[PDB]
Amino acid sequence: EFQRKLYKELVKNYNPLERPVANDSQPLTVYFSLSLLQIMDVDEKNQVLTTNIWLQMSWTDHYLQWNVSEYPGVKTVRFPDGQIWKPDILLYNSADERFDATFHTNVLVNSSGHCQYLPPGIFKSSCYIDVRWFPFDVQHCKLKFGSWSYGGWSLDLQMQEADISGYIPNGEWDLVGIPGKRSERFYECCKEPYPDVTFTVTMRRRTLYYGLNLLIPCVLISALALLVFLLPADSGEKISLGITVLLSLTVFMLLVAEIMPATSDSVPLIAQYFASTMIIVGLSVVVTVIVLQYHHHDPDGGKMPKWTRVILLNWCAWFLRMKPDLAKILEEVRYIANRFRCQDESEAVCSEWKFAACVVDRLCLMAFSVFTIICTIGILMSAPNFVEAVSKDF
Amino acid sequence: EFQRKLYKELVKNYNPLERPVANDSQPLTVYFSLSLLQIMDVDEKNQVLTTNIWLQMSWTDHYLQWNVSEYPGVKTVRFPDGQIWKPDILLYNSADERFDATFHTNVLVNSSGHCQYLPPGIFKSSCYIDVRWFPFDVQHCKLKFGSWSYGGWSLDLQMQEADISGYIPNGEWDLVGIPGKRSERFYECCKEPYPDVTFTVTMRRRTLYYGLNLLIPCVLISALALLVFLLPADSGEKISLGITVLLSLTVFMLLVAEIMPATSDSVPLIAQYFASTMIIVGLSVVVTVIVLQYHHHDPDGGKMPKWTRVILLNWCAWFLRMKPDLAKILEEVRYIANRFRCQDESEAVCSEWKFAACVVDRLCLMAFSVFTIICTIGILMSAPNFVEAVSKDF
Amino acid sequence: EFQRKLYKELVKNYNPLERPVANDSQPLTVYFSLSLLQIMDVDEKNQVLTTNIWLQMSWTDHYLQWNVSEYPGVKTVRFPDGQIWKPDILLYNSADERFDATFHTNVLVNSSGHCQYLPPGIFKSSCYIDVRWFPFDVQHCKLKFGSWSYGGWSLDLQMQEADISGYIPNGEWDLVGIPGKRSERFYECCKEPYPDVTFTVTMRRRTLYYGLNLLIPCVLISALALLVFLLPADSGEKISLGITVLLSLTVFMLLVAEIMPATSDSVPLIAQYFASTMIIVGLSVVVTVIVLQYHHHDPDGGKMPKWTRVILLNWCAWFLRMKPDLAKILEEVRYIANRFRCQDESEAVCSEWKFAACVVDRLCLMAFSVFTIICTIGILMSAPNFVEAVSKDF
Amino acid sequence: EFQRKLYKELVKNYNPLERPVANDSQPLTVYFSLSLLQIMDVDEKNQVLTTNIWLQMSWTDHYLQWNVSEYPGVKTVRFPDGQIWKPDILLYNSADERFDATFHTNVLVNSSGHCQYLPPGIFKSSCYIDVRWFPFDVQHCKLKFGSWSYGGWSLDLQMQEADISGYIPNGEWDLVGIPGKRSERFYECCKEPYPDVTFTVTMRRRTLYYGLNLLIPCVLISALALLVFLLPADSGEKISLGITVLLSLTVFMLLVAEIMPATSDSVPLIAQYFASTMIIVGLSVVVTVIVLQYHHHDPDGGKMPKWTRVILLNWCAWFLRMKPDLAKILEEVRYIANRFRCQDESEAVCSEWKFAACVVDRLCLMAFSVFTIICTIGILMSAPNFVEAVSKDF
Amino acid sequence: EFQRKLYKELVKNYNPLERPVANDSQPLTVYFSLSLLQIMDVDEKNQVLTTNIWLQMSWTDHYLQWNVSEYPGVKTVRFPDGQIWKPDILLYNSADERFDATFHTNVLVNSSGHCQYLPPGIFKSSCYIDVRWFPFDVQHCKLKFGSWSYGGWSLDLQMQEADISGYIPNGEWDLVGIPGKRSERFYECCKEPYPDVTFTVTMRRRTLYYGLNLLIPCVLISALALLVFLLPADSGEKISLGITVLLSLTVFMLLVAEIMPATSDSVPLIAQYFASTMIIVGLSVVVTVIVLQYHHHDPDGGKMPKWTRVILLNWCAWFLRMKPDLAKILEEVRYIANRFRCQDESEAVCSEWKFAACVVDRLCLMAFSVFTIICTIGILMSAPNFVEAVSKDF
Ligand SMILES: NS(=O)(=O)c1ccc2c(c1)[C@H]1C=CC[C@H]1[C@@H](c1ccc(Br)cc1)N2
Ligand SMILES: [Ca+2]
Ligand SMILES: [Ca+2]
Repeated sequence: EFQRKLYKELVKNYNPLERPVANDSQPLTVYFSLSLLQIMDVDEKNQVLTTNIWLQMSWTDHYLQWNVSEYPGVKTVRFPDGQIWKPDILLYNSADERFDATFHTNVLVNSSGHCQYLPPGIFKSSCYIDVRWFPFDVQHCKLKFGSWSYGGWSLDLQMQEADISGYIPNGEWDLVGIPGKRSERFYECCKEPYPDVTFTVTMRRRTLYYGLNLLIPCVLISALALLVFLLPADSGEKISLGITVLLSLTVFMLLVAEIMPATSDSVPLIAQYFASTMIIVGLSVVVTVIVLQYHHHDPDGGKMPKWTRVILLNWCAWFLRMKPDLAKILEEVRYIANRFRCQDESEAVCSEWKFAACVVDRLCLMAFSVFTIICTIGILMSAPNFVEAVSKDF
Repeated sequence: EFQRKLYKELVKNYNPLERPVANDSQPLTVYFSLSLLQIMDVDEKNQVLTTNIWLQMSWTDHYLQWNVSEYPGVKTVRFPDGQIWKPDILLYNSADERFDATFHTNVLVNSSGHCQYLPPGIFKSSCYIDVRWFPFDVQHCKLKFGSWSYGGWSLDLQMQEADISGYIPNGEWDLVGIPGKRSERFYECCKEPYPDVTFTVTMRRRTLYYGLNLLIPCVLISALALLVFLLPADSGEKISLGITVLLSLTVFMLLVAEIMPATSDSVPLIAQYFASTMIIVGLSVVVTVIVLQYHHHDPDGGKMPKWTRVILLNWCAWFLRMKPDLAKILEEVRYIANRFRCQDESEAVCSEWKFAACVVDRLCLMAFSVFTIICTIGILMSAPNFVEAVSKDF
Repeated sequence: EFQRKLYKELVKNYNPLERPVANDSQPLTVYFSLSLLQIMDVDEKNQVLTTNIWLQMSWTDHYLQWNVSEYPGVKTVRFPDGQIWKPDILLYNSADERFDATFHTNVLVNSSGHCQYLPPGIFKSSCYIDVRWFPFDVQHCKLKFGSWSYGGWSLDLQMQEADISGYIPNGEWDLVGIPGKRSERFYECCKEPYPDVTFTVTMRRRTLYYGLNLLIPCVLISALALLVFLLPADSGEKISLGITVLLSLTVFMLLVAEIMPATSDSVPLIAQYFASTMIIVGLSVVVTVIVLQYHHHDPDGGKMPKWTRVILLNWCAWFLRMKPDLAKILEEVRYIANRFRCQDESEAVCSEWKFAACVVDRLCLMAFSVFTIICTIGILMSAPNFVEAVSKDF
Repeated sequence: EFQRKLYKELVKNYNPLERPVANDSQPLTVYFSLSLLQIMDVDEKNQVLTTNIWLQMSWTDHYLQWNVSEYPGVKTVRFPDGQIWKPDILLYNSADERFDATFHTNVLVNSSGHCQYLPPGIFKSSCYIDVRWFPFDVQHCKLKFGSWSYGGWSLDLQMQEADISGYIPNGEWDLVGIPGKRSERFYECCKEPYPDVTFTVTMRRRTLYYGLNLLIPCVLISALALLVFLLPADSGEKISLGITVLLSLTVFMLLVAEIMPATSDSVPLIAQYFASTMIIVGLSVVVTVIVLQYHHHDPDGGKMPKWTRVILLNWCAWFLRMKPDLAKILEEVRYIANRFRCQDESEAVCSEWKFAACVVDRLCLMAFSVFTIICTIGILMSAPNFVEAVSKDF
Repeated sequence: EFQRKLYKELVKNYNPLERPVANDSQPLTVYFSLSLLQIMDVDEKNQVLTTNIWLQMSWTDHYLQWNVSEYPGVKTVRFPDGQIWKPDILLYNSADERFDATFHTNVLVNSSGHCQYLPPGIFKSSCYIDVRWFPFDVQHCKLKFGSWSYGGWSLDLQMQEADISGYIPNGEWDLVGIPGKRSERFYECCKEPYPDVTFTVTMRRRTLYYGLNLLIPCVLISALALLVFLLPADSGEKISLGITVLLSLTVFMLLVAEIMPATSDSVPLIAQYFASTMIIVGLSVVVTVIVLQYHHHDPDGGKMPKWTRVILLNWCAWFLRMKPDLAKILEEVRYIANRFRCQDESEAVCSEWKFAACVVDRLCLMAFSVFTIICTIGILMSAPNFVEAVSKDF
């Protein structure tokens, strides 16, 4: 009875094109906020943030007022899209192919004319994703909202603190906060200023998954490259191991290229770490070729230089704690014995070249072990958020 | 005749904006339920559940009533979207880019004013997918439904048990149940409580496919890594086999990373199993380098330590059940025979180092076989649903 | 003139909400059929069938009738969506994100009131895809159509044989038939039965492409694994070949996993075939390790057991048709000659162990060749449609 | 003034449901054509053609006529969708999920009632893509247009030559032509014929990119397989090279499978070329195993058959232009010299087996070089468009 | 009060179909411009540019004028889509499946009748992407805008300089400029000219990411191929290293094929660079086979040709700075000594062939190092933008 009479009365002469102010010279105050339900996806490669959000817009409609004593039991009415005036607030940095992603719900109006409007949506927003410290990164994504066609002389947009009480945590991103800021900017289109409300989502990447799939495996595979310096040269498998480990490390290189955006702003931390590991494994292969040159050195070729025999066989080795008929028969027997003596001298020269290969192999093991530790620790601990990451995620 | 007259009469003054209650102070009772037709997809990486569902909403429209004696043969009428008042029930945790995925069908009304509305849809809902026990996991996905703009003072939302009579089984997921719960929550937006109806789909993953593509292949490939400890050192192929098996096991590592969500909540069971298998294969390569160091040990270098010759060549070996002219001619002939004697001593020292490599190789085979069995069985049987999985799926 | 007058007359008091029957107590007869133009896609992994179809719905509108003598030259009229009553027939097992995929075209009405309505669409339907016999599989996909809101008391849905006269063959699927069945089911929603018309598309997979990309390559690569048993042990490349062939066969394993649905209903035929080939190649590697143990057997170690020397060197080999100063000088010369004699005995023992490796290698070649043929032929010919496939596709 | 009066007058009693003919018995003539702007994509795997096209439809509206002298300055008017009668022309073989992809623009009408309507769109059409001669293929894709609900008794559809003056060339496809054909077909739905206009896009694939990424790399990698026949057997790397080259050639095999449709109509040219190259590389590995059997042949085993020593060591080799105390001391010295003589005989038998391996290796190099050239040239030049391709693209 | 009266007055007799000119014979002037907010994506493979743009259209509506003194405080009004006449300006080279991607916002009108309309959108436009100099490329993408149905006699389209003041830089593309050009073209459809406004986005690719993921890794891996010429032949690992490096370089080849469009207009710079590196690595493998032929040369076979012993062992080597009872006993002892002498001659011939392999190996190292440097530097510096790229990006 009374609900049916109130709806009929309220729409008499109501024009949804009219900004509902009693005084046309005064701007209308609109309070804007949001509730963050969930961070659905962070697309680093496309530089897009997907969120599940409830916008909250409240204002006063001067015309949608009634005396509740004359309509007993009718405290609120509801209006769908296009039947009541609404603010045209949009996300400026929308990345959605439709631009506007809001699902239009009802406007709730109470007897004094206060209007609530809480449309939900899955919002896709353009966000600069800084991968300088990936995977120990903190991202600051901005959601910029404003009335598209109403400047500050017509619509006084005010801000209210974002709601996070219903937020559902993402397994990958720790929410730090969503502070808001209300600004008033001039655009070359228009002489009137246009206020906006910008919410910045400060989120922190949880690093367990990337430690498991990116960091740890690289550490262990680099460790196996160091085994080349232990494999005896006579196994004939030194090169196989080294080059095979290097060719497997490109799998992680190509993995990183697929996830990171193709930007030139900085070299990502993970890229530095992987590039430095692969360069150390590449240099180990170079060193292995030199070690094989000494082990297979032709005895009848050159002679161990003086500097080789002192630097390696003396200094480095110490430091490493390594350390008539009867006359014819005589002529033939003496030839056979001298041939053996000559072979003994040649094999003693070969043994000296093989010792040099072992020493260089032993010196390189230690040197390359030190380079790996320093590079690994130095690169990883340069990240401002590394200590916090290991504390919370491991 | 009568159908045409009833439709004309029913819409006289009908306002689709009006909640159809006789008494405006009383809330309207709405019964909500669903029929689950099919679980279409579970996206673990995006944390989304796709379902084919028929929502069921029933209420009473006070105005859509008629005397069937005055309209003989007209027991029901039908109204499309926007011509009859409807409840604005939505899925709160929708992940669909349009948010609302319901296909709007007719409302069926009978002569006493009871309204049925059974809109179908393909629903995408945000679901926390716990991969702690993957692939022996049980997921609990929630579908939360509620009126968006009508609080409990206007719309009394009641629940009815979900229908599963037309459910078509998914080859990958066994449906355990879909219990519902009716709650009444307060939101900071509004002083009025808002009831919701939450259906939790309890589903169990069928594990045959993952046993075939993930578990079994890992077991067999780990088994082939143990063959290194049987390959004679003189084949010159020990390292090739080991490192090749390790480099193939990253294929499964990268396979798992592609399917699992990048979350830091827990280390998945499958990750533990694969990480522990690869670490055992990596340690086997380390042990192989030590075995090759003993087999290729230079006889003129150090001497088998005392502890090496007792621990290995005695204890472990037992346990493993392994076990003037004529004078010149004399001088030259004696040199040739002593050179042979010296070679015999050196090769007997080399044979002793080769036996040590064999023993260490034999001890490591047994030890690594035991580590594989224990790790494999221990990790797999820690899953609460492992026994049930093998009973039903294998 | 007359076309303009007929349209004006026909819509006078026409209500598109009214089921167009003269007698409101009688159900309306609707004839339903379809024309299958093309099978666009079969998504085995998502279990979805995409088709290009023209629905055909015909009924009688009691009100859309006229005397053609009073409107000379006007034999038919046309009405778009929402201006004429239409049946609300939907595909029940739609997999489309919009659910309803029909493109709404005109309804054609002739002077006696017979209405034709032939809306086209690209339909996505949920279909159980049985991969038990893949790639020699026959699929039966169901298209279930019915009025959503009109039960059998209001709408008498009848079936007509599907049209295939304009069907364009798919290169991958041979159409067997599209029989239809008209049923009448009860639903817990409603006390009234709801008739449906189900068209089952029986399609047969053409197997040339999969024979070329899956079967043939597996056969040939398995054949190359058998070459290990021919490679002399002294080449030092037996393990490289075997393990390399095994590591390449996982490419096909991972290929199959990507195309097949992750279901636990059955082990696909192709999975059996590939799993059995890889297991045979894996066992060949195991056998190769045993062959290398005999070839590299230390002569001073154990002695060929009695059972080894009879089973292999005798039986299997036959079957395989394999088959004072002068005294000191004497003491030194005799030592040199006895050392040679001892070496000859040791190398004759080594030659006997190498012959055993060759025999075991020759016995294993034949045995593994037989296992490959039996497994390959036995698995492939277990498929009920294998004979037909080779007849028609190869 | 006059524009405002003309629009008001023109819509008085205008019914957009009415086919705008003065005489209702006569069909309306509609001229149909298109402008091809760009070939956007050819999806061979999904068998879909995407084009950017401007449809052109012109007819006469009997009612939209005016005297320009009474409306000075008003030569044309414009009407949007749904306000003026339009032809319902659709693409029959649309592959778009929405079916109709036309963006509805204005209809332009001039004072004599001639109507122009030029709606643009991105059209996706089902096209049989014949991959028999890929990548030297010429495709003929059909765009079939017709009125959906107006047969030839109501709508006389006529054709006009397609416009290509604004066509932008695709880097991958050379446009040969777009001839049109106007037909009149009967459908089982309807006793009336329905005319259609079919435009066939004849396009030719430009082959530089595929020559660079598919053909050339296969040629060079096959060439490297022939190097096995030059590698000395004593390098111990013959098998590594051959099997490694074969395992890399599956990369191109799997590349081709990903781009080609999974059809059984024919074996694509590129598949023949790659399959024949891999089979030649596979046979080279088989031949390498036989060459290693001769090189490692045990001297104490069988004896070079008579046919082996003539066919290879004589004929093929020529063609290839290859080519008391003192008595005891005597007994021991004579044993040492006879042992050397026996070793010399055995190594001379081994040298003869090694020469056979070299000859077979040299004969196989030439034979396999000839098979590669013949197969490569023979397969590639069987394509009717190969000569034109190399002329225009290389 | 006054806002409500103005809206009611303004729509009295307003026809949105009417071009709002006072004089129907005169064309309406429309000013068109845009603001470029962000370059979202450049799809080289699909040849599509995605941008976030605000179109700016301004004109004068003769009818939407009022005296502000009679409506105090009402300086502007707003109208949504379909209520006010608007220009139908579209992007001609749209690649969006919907064609028109504009999100329709309000039109702002002030008291003198000046209309502003600034609709935003995510625009996808077809763009020829020239990959001749990739990754040192500069792209010129065109955005062509024009009224679809209003020719130059009705709509006088004028241009204004594009706004870039709010442009947000892309990490991958440096914006050079967005100049505009206003043209007037004739189309075969129509005798009237149709003006357009074309904005050309000149953008430059930032090359740090591609230098890191494409160029640098290729340089280093090619460098490791040169190590083969240092590995002693007796290591038995020369072929493994070379062929393994070649088989890894196809990873980058296949990477490039995936990103580049499949066009035949030119061979991309990156393709030249990678193809030339792989050909040099392939030739190194060929040279390695020749080096192994000399190292393993049978001493009893042919004799080092005269030209081989001078060109290599003399010239190249210098340049490279390489450098009764007693009678029987005599007969047997002399046989043993002559056999040793003969072996010494054979091994001295073998040492001469091994020296030739070393020299050829040393000459090839230098030659191949020079080819790598020349090819690398020559190809990279042929790009007109290479110098600028290294200056700004590295
Ligand atoms: N995708 S691409 O950048 O155009 C590209 C990159 C590298 C590359 C090609 C294409 C092919 C085109 C010509 C050589 C051929 C290939 C190759 C294969 C084997 C050997 Br041995 C040598 C060279 N090298
Ligand atoms: Ca799943
Ligand atoms: Ca193509």
